Parts: sequence; structure tokens; C-alpha cells
Amino acid sequence: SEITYSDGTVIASIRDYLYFTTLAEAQERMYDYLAQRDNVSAKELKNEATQKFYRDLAAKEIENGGYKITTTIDQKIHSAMQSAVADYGYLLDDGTGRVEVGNVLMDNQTGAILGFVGGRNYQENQNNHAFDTKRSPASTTKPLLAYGIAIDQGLMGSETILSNYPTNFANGNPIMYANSKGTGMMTLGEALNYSWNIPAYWTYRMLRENGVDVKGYMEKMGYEIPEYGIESLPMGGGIEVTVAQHTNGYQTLANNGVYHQKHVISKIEAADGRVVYEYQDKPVQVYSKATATIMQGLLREVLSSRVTTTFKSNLTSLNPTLANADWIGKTGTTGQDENMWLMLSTPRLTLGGWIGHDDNHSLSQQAGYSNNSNYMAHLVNAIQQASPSIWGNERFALDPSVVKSEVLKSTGQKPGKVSVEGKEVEVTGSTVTSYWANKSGAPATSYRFAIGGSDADYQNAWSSIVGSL
Amino acid sequence: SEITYSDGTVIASIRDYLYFTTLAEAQERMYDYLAQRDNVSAKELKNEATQKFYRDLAAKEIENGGYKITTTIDQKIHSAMQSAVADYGYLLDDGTGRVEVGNVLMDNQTGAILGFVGGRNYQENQNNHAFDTKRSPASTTKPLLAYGIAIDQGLMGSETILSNYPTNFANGNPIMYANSKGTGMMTLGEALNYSWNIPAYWTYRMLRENGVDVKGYMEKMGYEIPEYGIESLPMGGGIEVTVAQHTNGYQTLANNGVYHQKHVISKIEAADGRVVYEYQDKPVQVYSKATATIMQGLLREVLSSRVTTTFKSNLTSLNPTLANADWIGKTGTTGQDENMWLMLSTPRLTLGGWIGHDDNHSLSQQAGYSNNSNYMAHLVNAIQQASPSIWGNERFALDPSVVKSEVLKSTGQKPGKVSVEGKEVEVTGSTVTSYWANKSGAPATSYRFAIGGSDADYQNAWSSIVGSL
Ligand SMILES: *[B-](O)(O)CNC(=O)c1c(F)cccc1F
Ligand SMILES: *[B-](O)(O)CNC(=O)c1c(F)cccc1F
Ligand SMILES: [Cl-]
Ligand SMILES: [Cl-]
Ligand SMILES: [Cl-]
Ligand SMILES: [Cl-]
Ligand SMILES: [Cl-]
Ligand SMILES: [Cl-]
Ligand SMILES: [Cl-]
Ligand SMILES: [Cl-]
Ligand SMILES: [Cl-]
Ligand SMILES: [Cl-]
Ligand SMILES: [Cl-]
Ligand SMILES: [Cl-]
Ligand SMILES: [Cl-]
Ligand SMILES: [Cl-]
Ligand SMILES: [Cl-]
Ligand SMILES: [Cl-]
Ligand SMILES: [Cl-]
Ligand SMILES: [Cl-]
Ligand SMILES: [Cl-]
Ligand SMILES: [Cl-]
Ligand SMILES: [Cl-]
Ligand SMILES: [Cl-]
Ligand SMILES: [Cl-]
Ligand SMILES: [Cl-]
Ligand SMILES: [Cl-]
Ligand SMILES: [Cl-]
Ligand SMILES: [Cl-]
Ligand SMILES: [Cl-]
Ligand SMILES: [Cl-]
Ligand SMILES: [Cl-]
Ligand SMILES: [Cl-]
Ligand SMILES: [Cl-]
Ligand SMILES: [Cl-]
Ligand code: NA
Ligand code: NA
Repeated sequence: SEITYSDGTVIASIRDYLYFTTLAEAQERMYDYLAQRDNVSAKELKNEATQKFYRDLAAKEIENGGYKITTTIDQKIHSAMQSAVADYGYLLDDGTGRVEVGNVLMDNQTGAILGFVGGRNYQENQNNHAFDTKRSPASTTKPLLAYGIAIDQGLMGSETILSNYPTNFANGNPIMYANSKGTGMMTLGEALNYSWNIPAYWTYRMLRENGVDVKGYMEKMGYEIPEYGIESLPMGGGIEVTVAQHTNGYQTLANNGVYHQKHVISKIEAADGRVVYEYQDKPVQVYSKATATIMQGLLREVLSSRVTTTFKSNLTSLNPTLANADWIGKTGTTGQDENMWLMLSTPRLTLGGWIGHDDNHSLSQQAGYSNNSNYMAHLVNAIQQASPSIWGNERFALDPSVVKSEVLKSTGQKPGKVSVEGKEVEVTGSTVTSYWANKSGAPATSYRFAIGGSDADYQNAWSSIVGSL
Repeated sequence: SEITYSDGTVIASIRDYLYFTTLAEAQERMYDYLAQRDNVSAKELKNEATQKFYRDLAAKEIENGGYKITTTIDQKIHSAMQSAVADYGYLLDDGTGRVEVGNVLMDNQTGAILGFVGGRNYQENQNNHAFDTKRSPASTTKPLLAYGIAIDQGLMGSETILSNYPTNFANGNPIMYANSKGTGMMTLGEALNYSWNIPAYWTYRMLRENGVDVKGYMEKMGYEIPEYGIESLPMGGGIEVTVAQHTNGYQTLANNGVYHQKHVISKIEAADGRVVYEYQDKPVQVYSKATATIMQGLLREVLSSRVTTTFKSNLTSLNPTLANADWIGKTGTTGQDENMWLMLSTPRLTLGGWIGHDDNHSLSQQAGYSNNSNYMAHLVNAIQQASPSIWGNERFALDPSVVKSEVLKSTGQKPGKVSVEGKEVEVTGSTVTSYWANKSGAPATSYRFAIGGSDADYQNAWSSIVGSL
């Protein structure tokens, strides 16, 4: 029995992450095969005695048999990923103790996993941080569950305005971001580049208000969220994900909105060639192409702006020609710096990244902004050196079907009269193209122009807007 | 034109709360009458120009006409309520500035409002704190939205056990109560008497898990809650209510589960006797009688235990014979002592009570426990002196249909073997009657016995339980 890379080169016959991860998935596939083959009903398969016998059966069936398990893993790439974490993993240590890590590199067109990083060192710690451990995705939830959906429902567009004025959770506590209680109105791009929380809160509220099927979106991408009624959901509250699953969500946006399920096994077959298992592809249009490519545009600037990650500086210095590939991405940060994420894509690959501590104590303030950003730049450069064409040179581009409205920079809506405490006002001033994913684009400017805001908020907002005309 | 008390005695012809409150409701009733009479379609009634003309019409129609508006108000009672707040209202001032107040006294069998208190003094402050201002009900939400429903769905019973171990909101913050992060397991009665938050959190979660129609319950009682997906809902988060509306919810539990809509107007009629308006009664069985009378039992002890209110001590001293009537009740307290409530019933009346500040700054720590408790005791004694039989001498009593199970005091479930990390254990020790509102009563003891709790929680819990056998 052997496990091979994707070219058939043997990984091992039946002591690191690659081996145990591929062996485990293979055993799962063997278990279904065997239940079926023996005509075990999904009823009798609910007995835990029979389950356990079939799992041991599937294990021995691999040890003893002459099976050929074909993984998606790319051997040059996955080795380079291992060398990189061995050489540069110390760069994650931020003086809060040893920092753990997981990464998963995914082909955007197939869902196939090319290489991953399970942790700093299997021999010192076995936990698989790429495939098993589950942590809040934090703000990398935003592009998926809040803004992406709002755009796909045609409820906002790329230059739409949101409230980031102070507001509280229903319990009375203020919604914090770092240690800021909020500012004022802002565009979607500034909310994204900075990653503020209040714009996201208000976005999910608007989704709820319009009864949007938010679950439907998330389940099409294989996310399991037990409870959607949670004020902080769009910031990562009440969600817990593997790096492998989460990469798959960023693969959806990368791939112009088309989900392909993740996999590390493509095929199992007996020595005589019987196909015991075969990955069956199953594409799903989760976001409209308009949505996904507008979103790519915004995420490009998350990395260019360098607000919450230094990544592009780090990569520019290691590999300027690679830094000019069309990178997009989003960071995340939990409320006490327990977890940092960085999600990266080009049109070809998505690289997912998490760091944190196995027991969930805090990292330093900058573990995400700087350390993980620097580590990942090294990791990305290692992958490129090992396979020079793999990230590709293609550009993300707006899909023909995107609609483009002309809007006021200050309302993110079309100019036109509006009512302010008595008189109608000629709503005027500098303008910008906004990208929408509906039929009509952006609407007439109306008073409640932003996503969110209280009466005083708008009183203050409209005061400022007026004195500029 | 005149407004009368319920005996026909004239209040006024067309300068305090009584006048403006009764005039306002009467004008609303006149508006519907007139729209109808003139054959104005609910379409044309959506025009705000026509709305405004009909509201001015309805106002002049009262000034000019010879209408006889019959209120539910009891004249002796409502006067005594006004004297009481004038004499004793200074008892609310807790050194956080002038404290405002509202109360509403409701007949449990009719919904009729007998008397209310709009504030400390109309001449100094017009705001109607009984009928217009809206504030979180805080923990007085619990009996209605969390425990009452759980019991009515047959998901818990009176001695059922809940977790009050530490746990966080989905955002990472711990659920606080005063400045405690939690303790351990506890019975429903201790959770109620103390008013802890974590047992309620876990209760609403279990309701959500079983897809219970919680909205259905709350809307039958006339509550408008815009969003049910809120972790703190059962503690008062995301709800805002008048004292009049909230009294009506406590009227539902008082009246063995049968809602009657609140009203201050019973009848409007023209000089020649034409009935322009008549209150039409509309009873609804919101909770089963089993639920409502079990709940009465628990709420009796909220006041007897004197944990979160001194009320019974205060009343015992002013009027011991009245203190022996069968009082039940619940306090509430917002997260920064912005609002205090006390809800009181006997089988005949429900008295609702709020205090706080018009601008929502904090009250002192004890404004609810002590000051409002003392004020209300005075208010209740004033009402009794003015109408001696009005609170009545009846007892709340368990309804025949309540089921009574024998359960272990420590699991609040029936004794029987259970699995603890290996061996099966003879689950034993002292016992208690638990009251249920289903067909079967309490179930077999199983491992996850409490409402809520994490794996460690139960590890700790079961450790303690074991070493006692
Ligand atoms: B983001 O990581 O920049 C901001 N997100 C948050 O503050 C957040 C979490 F990461 C997780 C739960 C709640 C929350 F607000
Ligand atoms: B109760 O008033 O004793 C406890 N309730 C609360 O802590 C609470 C509120 F009153 C309002 C919102 C949230 C919350 F936890
Ligand atoms: Cl490995
Ligand atoms: Cl592993
Ligand atoms: Cl390979
Ligand atoms: Cl909070
Ligand atoms: Cl949903
Ligand atoms: Cl998931
Ligand atoms: Cl929901
Ligand atoms: Cl797989
Ligand atoms: Cl074979
Ligand atoms: Cl499309
Ligand atoms: Cl750049
Ligand atoms: Cl930088
Ligand atoms: Cl650790
Ligand atoms: Cl346009
Ligand atoms: Cl503008
Ligand atoms: Cl532009
Ligand atoms: Cl449209
Ligand atoms: Cl009055
Ligand atoms: Cl009034
Ligand atoms: Cl009267
Ligand atoms: Cl509901
Ligand atoms: Cl309401
Ligand atoms: Cl809901
Ligand atoms: Cl009324
Ligand atoms: Cl008449
Ligand atoms: Cl009933
Ligand atoms: Cl008592
Ligand atoms: Cl006392
Ligand atoms: Cl005030
Ligand atoms: Cl029994
Ligand atoms: Cl016991
Ligand atoms: Cl007993
Ligand atoms: Cl039953
Ligand atoms: Na972030
Ligand atoms: Na309380």
C-alpha cells in the first residue's frame, strides 16, 4: 500500500503531518466504501459498535492491502512549505511564548490542496493546525458574510457609505475596535482596509432586516454555523473554522464566485485498478461574478493600503517580481489577540494562514500586522521558488456584468434633492464611480444614506455635508 | 364634552397626566371612527396630509362635540397614587440627581388600567413615564421570554438545574452579573431569586436550539421586538417597553396565563348615545395554566427570599395585613443601573413600576433593591387605604393540570444510572418535588443534566455530585 503525490511519486507505504493527514482522510474514504460494499444500511451504521469496527476495518484494509492513494499534494511545493516553517517559523515568536501556525495552499479552479503547514514542528507538537484545530476567523468573516452578501443582494455597492459612529451591543456595552469606540461615516473601502467593526455590525443588521438567506450562502461553501442570531457574527463571533475550510471560502471569492470543495485525496484504487474512491467535482455559483470581482477589487486595496498588514512590503523586499502578481487578501484579529489570520489570493491560488496558541492565550499586538505578515511573505516566496509559475501572472478584473453608477463621494449615492429638517437641499460636490451587483446600480441619494447610524449620527453627518457645498 | 372615571364621575370637560393621557387615547379612537365614517380607505389614510387633517379633526370633534368618554380609571385609587408620589417620591432620590418614575395598576381579569403615575410632578416635567417612555425591562424579561416558555414547551420544570458557570458572549466578553463572572450549577429558583444572567442566556439558547416560536408568545402579549437573534435578549437586551405594556405581560402570568389587552378607555359615545367606540375584550391563552401557576410559585419566592428587593419587609412594616396577601413579583436592573423595575401581583391586580433618569445616566447601586422597593410599598399601601378590597385575599395555586415529578435535588432529574468517564453510577441522594407543564414530567437523569454548561463544567459538577454519595 502507498500514498503518492499528484504525479504518482510515492510519499510512503503503509512520521509527519503529510503522512497522518493523507492517511486519515484515506481511511475515511475506505470506511464509506466498505460500509457500502458490505451492504450496511445507514441505519445500522448509527450503532457505534459497528462504526468502530468499520473504522478499524478501513485502517487494516490500507495496512494490509495493495491500494494506491492519489493525493493532490504537490511535492516540490509542500517540501518548500516545510523548509520555510522550519527556517522562518521562529519569526512568529512575539514574546508571548511559542506561537503555533497552520497554512493551506489551494488551487482556485479545483479546490485541490497543494501543500499545507500543520504546525512549527510535528516532533514537538502533533496537533494539526491546518486540518483539525478550529478558531474564530475574526474579521476575515466580513468579506464573506457581511459585505459580499450585501453586494450580491444588491443592497450596497463598492463606494457605498457606512456608519462607524459609536453604538452598543443590545446588552449596553459599546462595540469596540482596538480601543476605539468609533469615529464617523466612511466608505466601504475604508471600513475594509481598516477592518472596523461597527460598519460590519450594521451590514449584518440590514441583511437580517431584509430577511436575507445568509445561511444559504455560508452552507454552499461548507461552513457550519450553529446560530445566525448573533450580533457579532460578521466579526467572527459564534463561528469556528479550520484553516482548510476557511481557505475554501476565500477560494470562492477568488474564483469569481464559484465554489469547488476542498480535497487532499483525488482517488483511491485497488492494486487491480478498481476505483474504491474518486473525487467528484461539484461547482456552485455562490456569489454572482459581479459580486466576486467587485470584492476582489476591494480586497486588492486591503493589502495595498498596508493598514492592518505589512504583507506587501515584506514580499516586495523578498521578491519584487512576485509582489507584482495581483495579490488580494484580508487579515483577522480576535478580541484579545488570541488569533491572527491572513488570507491571500492571486487568480490561481489561495493561501490561508492562521497563528495563535493552542491554549488560546493572547499574542502580542502586532503578531498579525507584522510577524504573520512577514512569515507568510517568506512562505509565499518559498512556494514560488519551488514552482515558479504556480501563482501565475493573471489579473483579477471587473466582470462585464458589473454595473457602474456615478455617485457623490460623500453619500455614495446619486445626487438629487434631499430633505433636512425643513428645506430641500441640492445635494452636490465631488463624485466617484461606484460598482454594483444588481440591475440598476446605486439609488437616488436619500437622507438615511449610510448603512446604519442613529438620528444624531445623521444630524451630525448632514451638518458636515451641508457646510461644504 | 367630558372625560369621566369608571363610575361616570367627571374628570374634566374639554392639567395633569390623567387629563392628557385619557384625552390622547380618546383622540386616537375618534380618529379611527372618523376615517371609517367618512369612508376613507386605509390606502388614502397612508397619505400624511390626510392623516394630519383627521388627527386635527378628531381633536376638534372632542373640544366642540358633546361626547362622553368613559375611562377605566378608579378615582379614589388614582388620587391616592398621586398623593403617594407627591409625598414619597423624594424617597427615590439616591444622590444621582432627581429620579423619575412611572407606575401602572392593572386589573388582571380585564386588562383595565385603574390608576397610574406619570412622573414625580407634571408641572416640573411633562414626560409620561407610564404610557410613553420606553426602556429596557432588563431581568423582568426572564420569567416571560426565557423560563416561562421553557416550562410551557415542557423543556424544564420548577426544580430543573441550570449552569451559572462562567461563559462568554460570542464576541469573547464574559457574561457578567453585577461584578460576578459566575459560580456553578443552581436550581431555577435560585437563578430567579438572585436573577443571575448565565442561566437565562443558556435557557434562550435551548429555546433557539429546539426552534421554539418565541416571537409568537411575545406578540400575543402585544410586545414588539424587532430582532430575536440576540444573545442577551432574555436579560432585556434589544427590547424596549412602556410601563403600561410591560404590566400587561405580568398581567398574563398573574391571570393564569390568559392575556387581556390593556386599556384606559372603555367607551366613547355621542350625546344622543351613539357608540363611537367600545373596548372589545379578546382573551388569549398565552401560557398553559400549568405554566402560569408554576411560574406564580417561583415568583412568590423572588419576593419572599428578599434577595434583589426589600419589598416584603417594607410592606410588612407599613401594612402587615396587606403584606400577607399573596404577593409575587420580579425585579429588574440594567447593566449600568440605568433602569430599575419592580413588577408586583396579587391574583386580582398587577402593579408595574419603573424608575430611572430621562437622559439614561446611572442610578445608585441600590435604587432598585431598596429605594424603589420602599416607594412601591408606600404606593401599594396608599392604593389599599383608598380602596380596601382591591388587592383581594385570594391565593395563587397550582393548577390541577400541573404534573409533579420526584427528582434528585442535585440533578433536578429522576434517579437512575448515568455514565461518567467509564463506569455507570447509581445516581442517588436527597430529593424534591419538581413541577412540570408537560404530559410526562421530569425525565431520567442523564449526564448533560443542567440547562447549559461546558464539558469542564459537567466534569466539575459530576465530580462534586459523586463524592457525596
Ligand atoms: B477584526 O479581526 O479586525 C475585528 N474583529 C473583531 O473585533 C471580532 C473578532 F475577531 C471576533 C469576535 C468579535 C469581534 F468583534
Ligand atoms: B437583571 O436586571 O437582574 C440582570 N440583567 C442584565 O444584566 C441585563 C439587562 F438588564 C439588560 C441587558 C442585558 C443584561 F444582561
Ligand atoms: Cl508534513
Ligand atoms: Cl496530522
Ligand atoms: Cl507532485
Ligand atoms: Cl459585550
Ligand atoms: Cl440565515
Ligand atoms: Cl465550518
Ligand atoms: Cl436565525
Ligand atoms: Cl479529501
Ligand atoms: Cl486488488
Ligand atoms: Cl453570475
Ligand atoms: Cl502595493
Ligand atoms: Cl509596511
Ligand atoms: Cl499554548
Ligand atoms: Cl449612473
Ligand atoms: Cl460628494
Ligand atoms: Cl472614480
Ligand atoms: Cl436593480
Ligand atoms: Cl395625573
Ligand atoms: Cl401625559
Ligand atoms: Cl371611579
Ligand atoms: Cl422567534
Ligand atoms: Cl412593546
Ligand atoms: Cl430570529
Ligand atoms: Cl385604551
Ligand atoms: Cl350627538
Ligand atoms: Cl391550559
Ligand atoms: Cl415574606
Ligand atoms: Cl429586607
Ligand atoms: Cl435626566
Ligand atoms: Cl415521578
Ligand atoms: Cl440529589
Ligand atoms: Cl419538596
Ligand atoms: Cl410529555
Ligand atoms: Na484585522
Ligand atoms: Na434585578
